Amino acid sequence: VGLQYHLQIRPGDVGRYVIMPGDPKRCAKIAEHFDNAVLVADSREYVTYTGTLNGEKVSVTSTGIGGPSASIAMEELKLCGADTFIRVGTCGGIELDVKGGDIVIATGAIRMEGTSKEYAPIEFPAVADLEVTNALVNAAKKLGYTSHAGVVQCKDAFYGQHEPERMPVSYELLNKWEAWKRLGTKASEMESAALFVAASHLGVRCGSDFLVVGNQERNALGMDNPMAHDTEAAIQVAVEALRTLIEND
Amino acid sequence: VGLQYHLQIRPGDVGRYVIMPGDPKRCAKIAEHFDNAVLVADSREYVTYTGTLNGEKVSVTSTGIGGPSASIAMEELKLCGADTFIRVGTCGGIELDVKGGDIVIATGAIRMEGTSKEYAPIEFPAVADLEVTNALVNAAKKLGYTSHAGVVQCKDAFYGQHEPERMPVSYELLNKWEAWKRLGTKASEMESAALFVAASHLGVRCGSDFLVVGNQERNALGMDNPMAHDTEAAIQVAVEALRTLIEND
Amino acid sequence: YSGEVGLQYHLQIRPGDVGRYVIMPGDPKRCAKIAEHFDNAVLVADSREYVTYTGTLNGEKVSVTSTGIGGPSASIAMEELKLCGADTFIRVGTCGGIELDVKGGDIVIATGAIRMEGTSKEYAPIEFPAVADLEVTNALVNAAKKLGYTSHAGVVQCKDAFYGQHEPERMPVSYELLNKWEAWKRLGTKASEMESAALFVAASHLGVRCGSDFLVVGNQERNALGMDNPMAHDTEAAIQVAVEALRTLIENDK
Amino acid sequence: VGLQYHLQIRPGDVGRYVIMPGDPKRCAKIAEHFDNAVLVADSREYVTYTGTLNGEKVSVTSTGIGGPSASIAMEELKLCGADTFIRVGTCGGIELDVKGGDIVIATGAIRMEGTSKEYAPIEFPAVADLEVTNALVNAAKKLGYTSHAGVVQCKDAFYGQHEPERMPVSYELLNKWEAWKRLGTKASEMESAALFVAASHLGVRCGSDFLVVGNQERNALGMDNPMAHDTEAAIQVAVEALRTLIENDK
Amino acid sequence: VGLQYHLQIRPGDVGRYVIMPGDPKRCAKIAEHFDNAVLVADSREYVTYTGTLNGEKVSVTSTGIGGPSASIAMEELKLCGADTFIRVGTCGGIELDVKGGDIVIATGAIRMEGTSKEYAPIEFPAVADLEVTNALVNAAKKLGYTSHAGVVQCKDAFYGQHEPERMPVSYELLNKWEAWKRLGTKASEMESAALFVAASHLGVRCGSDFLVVGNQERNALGMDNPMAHDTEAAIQVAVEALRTLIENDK
Amino acid sequence: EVGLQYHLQIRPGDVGRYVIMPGDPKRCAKIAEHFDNAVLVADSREYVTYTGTLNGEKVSVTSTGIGGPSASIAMEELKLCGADTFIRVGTCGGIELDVKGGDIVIATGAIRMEGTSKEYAPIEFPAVADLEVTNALVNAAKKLGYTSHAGVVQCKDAFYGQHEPERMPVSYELLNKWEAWKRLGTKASEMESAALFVAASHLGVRCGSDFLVVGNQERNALGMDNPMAHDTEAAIQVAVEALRTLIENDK
Ligand SMILES: O=P(O)(O)O[C@H]1O[C@H](CO)[C@@H](O)[C@H]1O
Ligand SMILES: O=P(O)(O)O[C@H]1O[C@H](CO)[C@@H](O)[C@H]1O
Ligand SMILES: O=P(O)(O)O[C@H]1O[C@H](CO)[C@@H](O)[C@H]1O
Ligand SMILES: O=P(O)(O)O[C@H]1O[C@H](CO)[C@@H](O)[C@H]1O
Ligand SMILES: O=P(O)(O)O[C@H]1O[C@H](CO)[C@@H](O)[C@H]1O
Ligand SMILES: O=P(O)(O)O[C@H]1O[C@H](CO)[C@@H](O)[C@H]1O
Ligand SMILES: O=c1cc[nH]c(=O)[nH]1
Ligand SMILES: O=c1cc[nH]c(=O)[nH]1
Ligand SMILES: O=c1cc[nH]c(=O)[nH]1
Ligand SMILES: O=c1cc[nH]c(=O)[nH]1
Ligand SMILES: O=c1cc[nH]c(=O)[nH]1
Ligand SMILES: O=c1cc[nH]c(=O)[nH]1
Repeated sequence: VGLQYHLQIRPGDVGRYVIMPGDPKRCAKIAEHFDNAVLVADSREYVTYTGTLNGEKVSVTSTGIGGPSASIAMEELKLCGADTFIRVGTCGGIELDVKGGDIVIATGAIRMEGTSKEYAPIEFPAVADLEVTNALVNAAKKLGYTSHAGVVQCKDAFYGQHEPERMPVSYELLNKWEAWKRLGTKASEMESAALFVAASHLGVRCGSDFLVVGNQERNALGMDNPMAHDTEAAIQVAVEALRTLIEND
Repeated sequence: VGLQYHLQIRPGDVGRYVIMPGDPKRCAKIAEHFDNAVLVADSREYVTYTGTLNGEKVSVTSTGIGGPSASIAMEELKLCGADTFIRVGTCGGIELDVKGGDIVIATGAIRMEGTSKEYAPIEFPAVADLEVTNALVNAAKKLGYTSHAGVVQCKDAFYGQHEPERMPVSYELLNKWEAWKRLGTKASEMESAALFVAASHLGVRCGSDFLVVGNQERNALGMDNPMAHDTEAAIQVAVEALRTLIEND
Repeated sequence: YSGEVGLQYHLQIRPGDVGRYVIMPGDPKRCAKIAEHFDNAVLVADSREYVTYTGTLNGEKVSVTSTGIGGPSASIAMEELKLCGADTFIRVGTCGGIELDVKGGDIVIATGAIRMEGTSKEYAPIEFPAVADLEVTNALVNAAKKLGYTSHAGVVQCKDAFYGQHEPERMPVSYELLNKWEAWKRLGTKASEMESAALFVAASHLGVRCGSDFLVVGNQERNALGMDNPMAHDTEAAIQVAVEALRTLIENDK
Repeated sequence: VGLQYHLQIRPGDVGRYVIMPGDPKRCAKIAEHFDNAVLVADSREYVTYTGTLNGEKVSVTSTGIGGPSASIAMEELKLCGADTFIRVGTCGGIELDVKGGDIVIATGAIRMEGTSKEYAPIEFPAVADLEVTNALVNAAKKLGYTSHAGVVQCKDAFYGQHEPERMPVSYELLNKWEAWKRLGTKASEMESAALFVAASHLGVRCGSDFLVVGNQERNALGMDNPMAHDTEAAIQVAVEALRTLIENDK
Repeated sequence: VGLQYHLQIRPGDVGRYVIMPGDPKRCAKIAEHFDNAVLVADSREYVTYTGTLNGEKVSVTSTGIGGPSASIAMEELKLCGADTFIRVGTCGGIELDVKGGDIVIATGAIRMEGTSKEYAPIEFPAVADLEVTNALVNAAKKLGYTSHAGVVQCKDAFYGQHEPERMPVSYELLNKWEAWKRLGTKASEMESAALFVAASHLGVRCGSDFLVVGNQERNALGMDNPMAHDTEAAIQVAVEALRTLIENDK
Repeated sequence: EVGLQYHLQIRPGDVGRYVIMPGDPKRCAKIAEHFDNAVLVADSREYVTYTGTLNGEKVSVTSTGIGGPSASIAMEELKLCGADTFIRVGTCGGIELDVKGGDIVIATGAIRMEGTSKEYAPIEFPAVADLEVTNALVNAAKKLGYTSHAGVVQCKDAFYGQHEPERMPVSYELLNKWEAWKRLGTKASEMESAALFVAASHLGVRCGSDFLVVGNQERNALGMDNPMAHDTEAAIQVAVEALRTLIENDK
């Protein structure tokens, strides 16, 4: 294995454990939670920092928006030695109890996107690794953060989530959205389906937690809908979960 | 709510916790693990016994083979007050490490069947309830049984699994089978996809464990292929998991 | 899996246990009732949801084996019966009327089935029609006429989710179920049941003859319009039609 | 109802019973089997002759190749009063027993085409009317022609049937072809799926019989593969079937 | 390569450039635009005329209605040496600016039909050849005809376009129709999707222009809806485009 | 009214009606050098935006990142801010054997083997490039003297599905479809045009695309000379020249 084309990393540049935010600008924020983390690469939408946690090498690499760029990151990180991943992002609540400021931990994801379909037949479930999921749930409890563990909807079109009525395929998006609501779906985001399915194929462990920035369903009902933007809580949960996974390994 | 057409049960007949084997003949065997279990109903392929565990009312109801009959059981049990379900069945191993005699615990299921598609869009994941899954995993470790926690393939055609080459759609079955193998799938069975998706819709908790009867992949490679038919171990794991869920209620 | 040559894993039958002609109800409890129509029938196997009785009709060996609810269990029955020598099958069940002329008490004979289920898709590409054998269908139609029972020969809708038929509005995929239901109504569909699609398609692949008749238990569409909707539960009439059809097929095969 | 745009026919121009060949040039041939048939219209690929059989008004209208043109014919004939249709065409054998010269009677059809999908969800079976099918089977028996009653494969791409290996989607066509063989499919043609499904929606009776022109599967195995082109036999069976259907309606 | 089964043509009978109308009766009208056109064949719904344009051999062959019959025509013409095709038909407008009498030039087509799916995976775009499309656009401008260059919707069920509400799959047809409207679709017809995709596989150039016969969407909104039937303009544009292509190919 | 865009962090007035869109945010500065007095407008997430002028007209360059999901977001937000003419400038892997490293590919349409476009339009709708933009690109390539190939390009969501399909659980599907693309005259493989073309059809804007061929796996499989390329200057020059004539034609 040599220099990776998209991420510009080589074997030895990253740890076995990696946190993956969508926004490259969030990597520095996350790296602050690691020990002696330095920037290893900044290529395209991929910023990578590597430091340590409990003395073990760990990294944080952005994926950009969408399963296409996210799967490229997992593939190249895996080739360089990574085997445990935790996506840390933002999401829009669906379930009425999921409010801005809360944390969502994905147990699985709705594969309404194309990247996963180029990895596995659609019938295969996008499911998060059990160990990573439990580590996240336990971390949130220990830190005292309100959390929701459940399925999250993934999609390829961000504007299909907030303006489905305008789309040529509005009927499809609207019908499926009601379906997600009737299935107990917690929130909506964009990268977990691709990461979970790719992880199943690559044989690595992957989980995800998110900061709920708001809830459109609560808004439509006129219910109080506080907005949030600071991902610190979600980051703290992911880092504590990593410490747990590292020690258990 | 009154008398259920298919199961012939009514509110009060069953507990909130129900174990669900596929074979009606297995209900009596499972009922022996409960305290003072009595036969409640014997309608069609649905045999139901209700007793107590740790003083809480519990039941066991057969689903028959297939998502169609299994979904009916969950629907009617739910209408009568059931809200926590654990399927206990048999399966065929895929992953080479999954041998006859071992126990498999489904974290999710491949929706290669039609029942779940009449409940949810195919993109939705058939995922087991986190609490039930952890209860099963812990029970298996406590009892010292070799277990495998992962995704199981569900299907509608049993003979499509064992005689794919002869089917008109052999090409599709064989292609998908290789796909399941490359996705770390643990074993193959038939009811979890329907039960998991139906559960997501109904708002109830559902999990599954199975006795591995054999492994066709090991057989195809000329490897050891011990056969097993006694589901006592899978049943013990399910009963202990139920006890845990009852305690943590 | 069965540990013995010829022993069928699920049905627990062996070559010699069943005749070439088999009636297939969904409910295992209905087998005894059907067996009474044969001469000297005896139970040969009772495994899982599969109860099998064998006797004779006009001196020819015949059987009745339950399939349980759904294409998954029904396909297993046909596969294992076929391996034991069966080659002519007639499903006898219950169905819910769709066409407004299909009333409770009437008999429906399936000429084909709507493949809105997954079992048939694991046998054949969805484009292939789930169509009943011509000889069996004609035998059923002629038997109902001879016996004087009002019948309707046409397409039946098959499905995997019973509760999707009666509670579609509640389903996450309600939009799909409701839209397709309107399509079935506009295509002259007679009634709704669950096993014929799987049985007809498997039969086409296995090279055996299969047909189906059903007792109409009611009609939801007539009920929705406020039209008289008499309910029914006794499958005796449907059974009589099936047994008479078997007599016809047995004699014609000679 | 007035003048139909594509067929250029109006109520009264056609009978309740119509035979439908694919080739417009085959209409004159079929018309000879009726009594005092006259040319009614010649529009696009649609030629229509109307005459009588047993004193009842009957017609023959070509459909052209494919479900798109055939469905237009059924829709417009239906609007003008037609309610019983029998397609008479040619087909290529699949089943090894189906040889050139033989007649095939479609009990149903494989919907591997797009026209039917714009009428009904793909799960709906393309199934021929019981009465018409029995009439055809009884006619073939009475006339003494070797016939095969079973499912036929329909398709939209003729060259996908004969040159599948060359197609970009060769893998799909070849795989499905093997599936049709393993399902007992009798032969391959192109219009029945569209006509059967449309008939189910329109509430009319439709059936089909064909002249087997050859069998590629027999040719692939080096078996004797007689070639045929005279649709006379298939036509005689369809006309005899129309005759008994007419008598039964009386 | 010998006699083609369906079109009844053989190498040498047609030029490299072919105009393809849907109606066999329109071939004679189009042939008048060529120099010294001769009737080469009249088989089934396929009428073929061959003459010259600027001294170069060119032909006109009807396709009948639908992708199935049109694909057969392209396949057989191609085997006989044709490599540049221009479909000339009629269409119903969708885009509110597309009025009866106007000319529509297809830059691509919506594959809501089955023929193309037997040639290519549905994801592949039905796109017209750039050179042919530019020749058509420039020709329309030169001749002074109002034209619209864009995507056209293809379908297999003509009656699904005008009577969607009645169809068993009305919900699907209606939803998709609204989608086509929100994607700037110019008009609706039936053969371009099949021809464009088949052309991509066969390695030939294909384009299409149509006479707008009316606009149902304008009518639905109560807007002036002038209707037309004379394809003379659409034919002139295609013939002028052929002259351009012929000269540029030199 | 339209305000600050969440993802791109731009507002009405920040960008011109004409925008060039590379996939790599790092390629924006290089493209901007082709404009007059370009200045950085925003740098948010994978979206870097520069705005300057070309022949007096305001023009911009904004990166899309990899994939239709990020690309569609860029088009949506740029459109809201007033952009109506887009030209993607990227890199691609050749398929047709005549498409080799260094050449320029101009997409006339795209294979929708990705999910973003499906959340915009039914799959039957063609992903087709705007006629004016495509012609402008073709004319520019000829004028500048660069070898170019105008045709259909394959779009996908999984980069590693293109380069190691044999490994994938769905290898059978990827491999079969790849042969189909080869038999349909497909020129090259990339990732964002399908989403951009379809979104443009819906939004009512003009979109085209040109790419630098960086390699050709099919040529390599046959042992043919397979030179690698990475300098996008040529593809950029063609896009800028196309923008220039499009601007002139609109005036
Ligand atoms: O904030 P990140 O980590 O990018 O995640 C969320 O943000 C983007 C949508 O704004 C998508 O990536 C979504 O999943
Ligand atoms: O033994 P059970 O519980 O029936 O489970 C397995 O057994 C049957 C297949 O033999 C299917 O039900 C499968 O899921
Ligand atoms: O009464 P049977 O024979 O079971 O048939 C009908 O009854 C069941 C539904 O209640 C399904 O099997 C349906 O097809
Ligand atoms: O000869 P006809 O009646 O046209 O039928 C067959 O002939 C054509 C194919 O050559 C298709 O129409 C096919 O169904
Ligand atoms: O007039 P033509 O060329 O046949 O084209 C149109 O006419 C027919 C529909 O009336 C279809 O072929 C449609 O595409
Ligand atoms: O180099 P860009 O412009 O990103 O384009 C190509 O590069 C990436 C793949 O390496 C994808 O974006 C593909 O479309
Ligand atoms: O609503 C939201 C919020 C964050 N990310 C999303 O994808 N959707
Ligand atoms: O192989 C097997 C064994 C048990 N149950 C199944 O469904 N498959
Ligand atoms: O309504 C009914 C009645 C019997 N069986 C069914 O499947 N549905
Ligand atoms: O092989 C054949 C012969 C006639 N018609 C067809 O469609 N196929
Ligand atoms: O509306 C129309 C007019 C002509 N051709 C069509 O296909 N549709
Ligand atoms: O092979 C390649 C090269 C560049 N971009 C792609 O998407 N694929």
